Amino acid sequence: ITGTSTVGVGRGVLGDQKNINTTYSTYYYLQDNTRGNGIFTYDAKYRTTLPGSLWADADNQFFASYDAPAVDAHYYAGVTYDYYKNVHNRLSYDGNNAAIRSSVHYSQGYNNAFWNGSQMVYGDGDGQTFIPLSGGIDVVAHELTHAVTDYTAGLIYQNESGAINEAISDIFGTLVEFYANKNPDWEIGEDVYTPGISGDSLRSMSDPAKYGDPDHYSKRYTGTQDNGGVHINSGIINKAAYLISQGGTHYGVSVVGIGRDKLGKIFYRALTQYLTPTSNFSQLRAAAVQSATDLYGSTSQEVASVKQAFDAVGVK
Ligand SMILES: [Ca+2]
Ligand SMILES: [Ca+2]
Ligand SMILES: [Ca+2]
Ligand SMILES: [Ca+2]
Ligand SMILES: [Zn+2]
Repeated sequence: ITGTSTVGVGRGVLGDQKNINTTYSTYYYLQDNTRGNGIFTYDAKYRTTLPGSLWADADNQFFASYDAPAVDAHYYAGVTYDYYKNVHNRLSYDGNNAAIRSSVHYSQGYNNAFWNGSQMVYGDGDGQTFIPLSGGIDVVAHELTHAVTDYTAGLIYQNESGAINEAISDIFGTLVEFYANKNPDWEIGEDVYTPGISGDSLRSMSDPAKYGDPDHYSKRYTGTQDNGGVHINSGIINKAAYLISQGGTHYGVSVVGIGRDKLGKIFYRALTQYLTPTSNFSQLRAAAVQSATDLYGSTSQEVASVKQAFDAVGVK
């Protein structure tokens, strides 16, 4: 909407206070004009018709319980935009500052979040498996990264290409979580998953097997559930990414870590310059090796560590 840029204040899902960029025109809207062609947050009002209505508020204060998922979807979309722009010189998900749209309060008891081809969508959870999912910065960045993937490599959402797609979203979700630097970890969704259980998460990148996901290609899922295991086999690539960054010895294979920033550079370049819609795990390894070669040189530690990490997870 046309209006003037304003700054509201509110509380997110976890009770933390934050400022949010809004727009004033009769109401204060969750419309951040400071980033690209805007970040827009919508109320789906417990229904499944999207996007719903652009979030309107009478006083620019967002402290009601109903406001909390909107505050966090809006704010964390901004952090994710800043990560891609400042770290990778990428302007929004399409590279051309496309408007970023999110809807919260999607459906009833909805234990998921997704990119629908055009926008992000967040359930509130059922209060048992999840609380409102936009409370996780890694979740928000995971969702926006699906849009980045779709505009770039275009990885088809099934089997190995789909597990790469998933891992890319978990990798960049985690790197955004580290960028914001509030309780960062290599776990996925811990801030919104299972409020009655402390210390767990939806997935682990450092130890995928803790939540039943494979950490080696010889343990990959080969069935048809979950689009051929896209949220399961992502553990193999997540583990490789974790090893590239942090190092370790895994199934007897030692990996020298090179740190998160170089991980992000290597995987961003692989995603945007080398991967294709049908890339498989072996082709991701080749893309990562080539990306590290471009960035750091064929004889570099970075290239050697990429190879060690993929060896450690059984991907040749
Ligand atoms: Ca208000
Ligand atoms: Ca965390
Ligand atoms: Ca996390
Ligand atoms: Ca929990
Ligand atoms: Zn996903």
